Amino acid sequence: MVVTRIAPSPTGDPHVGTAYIALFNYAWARRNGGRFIVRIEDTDRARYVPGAEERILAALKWLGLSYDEGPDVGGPHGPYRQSERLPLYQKYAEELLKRGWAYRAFETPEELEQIRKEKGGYDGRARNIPPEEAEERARRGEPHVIRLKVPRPGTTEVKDELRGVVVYDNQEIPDVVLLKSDGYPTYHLANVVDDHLMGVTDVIRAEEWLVSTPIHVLLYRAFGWEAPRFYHMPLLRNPDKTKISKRKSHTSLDWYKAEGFLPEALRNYLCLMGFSMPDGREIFTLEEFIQAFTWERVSLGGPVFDLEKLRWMNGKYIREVLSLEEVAERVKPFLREAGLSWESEAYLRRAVELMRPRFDTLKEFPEKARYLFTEDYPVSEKAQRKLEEGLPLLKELYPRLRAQEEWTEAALEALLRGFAAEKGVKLGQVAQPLRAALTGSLETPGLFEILALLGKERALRRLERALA
Ligand SMILES: Nc1ncnc2c1ncn2[C@@H]1O[C@H](COP(=O)(O)OP(=O)(O)OP(=O)(O)O)[C@@H](O)[C@H]1O
Ligand SMILES: N[C@@H](CCC(=O)O)C(=O)O
Ligand SMILES: [Mg+2]
Repeated sequence: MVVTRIAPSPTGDPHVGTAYIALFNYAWARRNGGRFIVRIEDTDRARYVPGAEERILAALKWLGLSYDEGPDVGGPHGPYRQSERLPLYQKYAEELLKRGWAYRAFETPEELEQIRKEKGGYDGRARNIPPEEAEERARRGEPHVIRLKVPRPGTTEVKDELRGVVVYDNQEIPDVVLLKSDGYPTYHLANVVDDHLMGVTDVIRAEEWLVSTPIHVLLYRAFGWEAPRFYHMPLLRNPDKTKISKRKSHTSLDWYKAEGFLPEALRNYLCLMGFSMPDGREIFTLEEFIQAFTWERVSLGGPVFDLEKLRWMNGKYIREVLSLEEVAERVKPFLREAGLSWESEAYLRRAVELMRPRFDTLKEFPEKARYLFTEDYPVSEKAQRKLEEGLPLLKELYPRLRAQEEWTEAALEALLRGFAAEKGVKLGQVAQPLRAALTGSLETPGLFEILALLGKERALRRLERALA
């Protein structure tokens, strides 16, 4: 049975990289009728932010993913937070000492810097301290760390299921710290101990972890454990091919959610980052992704995460995937956040229908259609000048509009058409100023559709205000 996992180290915001990796772990598990678990690697007591773990779990669920074991759902091999299993790492570190696969090192930071400048890294000199002396110094409270005792000289072979076998000269592998001086584990020790105890059979993670694998293979060998299958996914890249980073761009899943990106669209886009459908389709469901999933179609090149492409897909979901009713429901939270209400469901549905071809994110709806839900809408600098330019035309138009009994799109259109001819100007010279007066914008949907949507009286009210 296949068992995959995600092992996020929460820091602040839920990272899009976590969603990307989670997506493929979830797919590989489901495709094989296996299990997908969540382990929180929260031992970094400097980067701990209350609520960060919860935000990650919520984002995974928001994206439509689900997991089988974890901090909140529980499971047969918990605890699922590394902060709750600190004693395990220490006992396993002690086991390595007993096996001769690890040793205590007492160098101060000043000493390590000197050694690094002389040898290019730590040279394992502490391996020459008599074991019994190292234990006594430890018993006496001397500060130290426990390092992996890499076989010197030697070689370590590592197999990545997508890239193949890599033969490392052990001289490329340092005697990495496994247990820190404060008793906390390093990533290498905790990751191997927990993947083993949780029964992980398939490790799928970002390629930046690839070079850490030989260390993990040595640890599995040291404990006498069977190593799982390793799959390293390409890192998400910026247009310039550099690695996407939270310090350089928007990687927060909460930002995407707040910006009005649909979970189904973001999920669909992440699928396209490390995979392509046989037929080439770009729009598909999570179920279809799983059914068609195969490592044979996972590219190893750097996938470019293009925000503009994401917005395009989001827009395609808004007008071609979801129903009008679904969109109207989803824009509600954004309307309320913008301090806007809607007279009725029928009205809202109509507003969404008119704006649907004009917004790519749910957040843009309240921003571009504010004038449809409140009289307190902003008037752009460009719209104001256009209104001013056509004010005299509108003033002469006001009377005709007030007398207009048939307040429909076709009727109003005919009225402006005749008026424009009467004044010797093109229809647009009258339409633009009117649009500005009724919406405070020059970029809106059908002027005539907007003219009649609000009703005659309310429309005249705004024209009056612009003429006041
Ligand atoms: N470009 C990327 N593609 C895929 N996964 C990534 C990428 N960057 C980070 N990750 C993954 O996202 C998670 C969070 O990593 P991290 O908090 O270091 O964010 P970061 O963007 O790498 O920030 P930093 O530049 O400081 O390293 C980790 O699981 C990491 O492997
Ligand atoms: N906690 C590590 C886990 C890496 C792994 O998949 O082994 C990270 O932040 O992704
Ligand atoms: Mg990073």
